[PDB]
Amino acid sequence: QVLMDKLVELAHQYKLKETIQKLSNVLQQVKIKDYFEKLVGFIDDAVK
Repeated sequence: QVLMDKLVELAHQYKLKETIQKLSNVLQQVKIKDYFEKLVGFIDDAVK
């Protein structure tokens, strides 16, 4: 019981959820639509 409780406390000390959330927040701020437009332009150039 003590082992499990201390493991739970240690895991919650790091708070992996906060790190994942921060990474997700930064991920959205990149200009993704520019990349999508560039891909569309490449395929359009190929078709043309």
